[PDB]
Amino acid sequence: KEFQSVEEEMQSTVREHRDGGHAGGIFNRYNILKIQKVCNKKLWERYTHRRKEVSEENHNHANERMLFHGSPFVNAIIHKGFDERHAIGGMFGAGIYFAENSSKSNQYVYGIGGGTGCPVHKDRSCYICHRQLLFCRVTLGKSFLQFSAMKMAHSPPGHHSVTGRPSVNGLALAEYVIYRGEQAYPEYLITYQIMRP
Ligand SMILES: NC(=O)c1cccc2ncc(-c3ccc(Cl)cc3)nc12
Ligand SMILES: [Zn+2]
Repeated sequence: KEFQSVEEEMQSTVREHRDGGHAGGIFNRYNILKIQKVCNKKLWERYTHRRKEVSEENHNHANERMLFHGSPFVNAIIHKGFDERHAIGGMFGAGIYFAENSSKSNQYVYGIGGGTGCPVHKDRSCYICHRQLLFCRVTLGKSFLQFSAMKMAHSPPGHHSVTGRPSVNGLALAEYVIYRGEQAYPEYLITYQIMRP
């Protein structure tokens, strides 16, 4: 039920991508293989301690959202947490990026722009190799709304995150950026394949 809800979010938020599948592959849906709840007490507490601090700075409201994250480093993330020291060249600078559309995070699973794809077949559209996405609790707090590229090193003054909003000459889909790794928790590890349309 918790997992059916995660599967529903994963499938229903897929969009057709402007790059025609170059980065993440060609698909309309996934084959969801496994959904695992990550239980890392030390990381959870690091997350909730910061969430409380952010809520206190944002009119008693954490502005928490469940968002996707794609990375070749899912294993390190679930053990050590998100780490801004790994994050300036990105559209919103040196942040940790999240999507509300699973297929946008799927474009980052094998690297920026999909890298060279899966390690076995070197295919960004591999229907064989199993992929992993994270479905994360993300504390946005007071989120700075931005439409165009703004290369920042940290959250804007008085803010806790950046929300990249869609615009005609800019973003096709939203994205959410934090500048402190403790503002996200890798709640669910989703193992899946993209499916041939
Ligand atoms: N990861 C996501 O799910 C993700 C979702 C949404 C937008 C992103 N934009 C940039 C990057 C990004 C990935 C790696 C590096 Cl090194 C820098 C930025 N990731 C993104
Ligand atoms: Zn493959």
